[PDB]
Amino acid sequence: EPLSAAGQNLIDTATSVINGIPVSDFYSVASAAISDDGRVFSGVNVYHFNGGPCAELVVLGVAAAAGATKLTHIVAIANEGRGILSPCGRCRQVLADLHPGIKAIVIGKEGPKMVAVEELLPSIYAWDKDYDRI
Amino acid sequence: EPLSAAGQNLIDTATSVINGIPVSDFYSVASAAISDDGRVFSGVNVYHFNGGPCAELVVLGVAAAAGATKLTHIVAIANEGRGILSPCGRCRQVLADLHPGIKAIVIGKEGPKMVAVEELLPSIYAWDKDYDRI
Amino acid sequence: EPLSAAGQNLIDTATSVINGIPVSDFYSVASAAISDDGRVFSGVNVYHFNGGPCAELVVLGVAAAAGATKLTHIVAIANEGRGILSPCGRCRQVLADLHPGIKAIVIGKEGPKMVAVEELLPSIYAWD
Amino acid sequence: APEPLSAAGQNLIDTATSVINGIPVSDFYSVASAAISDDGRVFSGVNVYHFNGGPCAELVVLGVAAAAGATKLTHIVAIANEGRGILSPCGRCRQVLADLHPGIKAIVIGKEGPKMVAVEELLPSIYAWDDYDR
Ligand SMILES: [Cl-]
Ligand SMILES: [Zn+2]
Ligand SMILES: [Zn+2]
Ligand SMILES: [Zn+2]
Ligand SMILES: [Zn+2]
Repeated sequence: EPLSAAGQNLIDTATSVINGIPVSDFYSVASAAISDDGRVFSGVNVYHFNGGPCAELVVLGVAAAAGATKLTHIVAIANEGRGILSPCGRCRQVLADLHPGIKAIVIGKEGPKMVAVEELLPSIYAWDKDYDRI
Repeated sequence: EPLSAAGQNLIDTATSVINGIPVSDFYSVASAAISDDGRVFSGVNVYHFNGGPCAELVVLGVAAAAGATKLTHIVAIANEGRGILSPCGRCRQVLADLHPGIKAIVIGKEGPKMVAVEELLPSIYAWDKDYDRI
Repeated sequence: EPLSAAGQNLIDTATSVINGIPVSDFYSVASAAISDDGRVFSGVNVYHFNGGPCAELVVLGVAAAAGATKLTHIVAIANEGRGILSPCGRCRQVLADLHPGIKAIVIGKEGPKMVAVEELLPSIYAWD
Repeated sequence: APEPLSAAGQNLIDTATSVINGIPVSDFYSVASAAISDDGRVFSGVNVYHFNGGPCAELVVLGVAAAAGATKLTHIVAIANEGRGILSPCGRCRQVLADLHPGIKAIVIGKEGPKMVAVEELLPSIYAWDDYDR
């Protein structure tokens, strides 16, 4: 699926966010997501060896705090003009479990594409969220 | 150290945030922190078995996105009208490593107290942040 | 890739592990991996809200402790006869970053198949 | 009060030391851990450094112990590579240990030799993970 105007806006928002702060090894990626009501949420990562969140997960916390229950699209943007970063595996899993069908923006052959997170986890592990077990 | 006026405001802010969203197993705690220039940032947790961030780590990402490099105080508040939660061990580590000397607000004998995160990790492990190693 | 004799031996090992221990509130999956020296390492998950490791990550730590530099295959077997579990997304990332080309054993149409971890992360994010 | 290092404690230091010394110096695998169960078996492992929260050595040990059917761990230590010696558990490890192995004693440095400290004492104003439905 090709990048929409809304997707380009997410790229632009996340780029503005990461470029708005000093270059840091700890806070090096911004993410923005849009809700089904059209609100945009953004954040930056927190790098730490105990599993500090990616930018996408910070965005999930910001959206939750705003009561935006349904997120439809999300992108991650690297610092220093480095562009789109695909979601890492952890981000894919958390997004598939908590926001099924959310589309992540990634680099593609003819231009950026918008890919449902489940397609980013072929042969998926689907957490049964009703239980505190794997 | 007894709770300060700014500390009470962080409690009030986090309380307002968590009680402003539907009760959820997954988005169940809010956090608020203040910067050295008086800016207050908030967020909610994202529970997930792959290590979804606590509310405190969402706040760190929000604060970083705003360019607030120095955070001085932080609190976490439970849902359903329910009050202060001390930081978990992971939050203590991340806070100690990334925001040295930040005070966490916790329950105390005469009222809430504000404790330097390092005092919440006796016999501390200090990450040498210059390296991708423990 | 169809399941190999080595992959079946790995499934036997992981199944033996999870079926050999009691029920717990904190674990539910065993994993086993193969090294390019023919070594096999196993472990069970550690469930915790701060990101306790999956079984596969425990296995990586056991491999590392043994000085085992290259792992070629891995599988995760759930308790209660639930069978093979595909790696979760975090496991895929760690495996791709630390053990490029490792094959995860997953369930496909004709039974278990073995799939390079990179194929389990289309449009991959590579840690620099 | 902290207990002085026991013979079993020293055997864990020796185990972790032999483990970490027996492998190539690496930034990804830089710490070994060893723990002893009530049934007297010793379990060991090395950390897996990764930005998605790859486990510390202690967490690997918990998985090793569980796979072996050893449900009760009483003492644990972490030994760093390059003769760097005892590392105290990080904040995440303290939380996981307290929640999963209450009363386990961590071996940490002391002014008069190493001491063995109940992990709850390493988390003043402790956060306890509480849910019967899940
Ligand atoms: Cl984690
Ligand atoms: Zn990520
Ligand atoms: Zn926490
Ligand atoms: Zn996993
Ligand atoms: Zn640790």
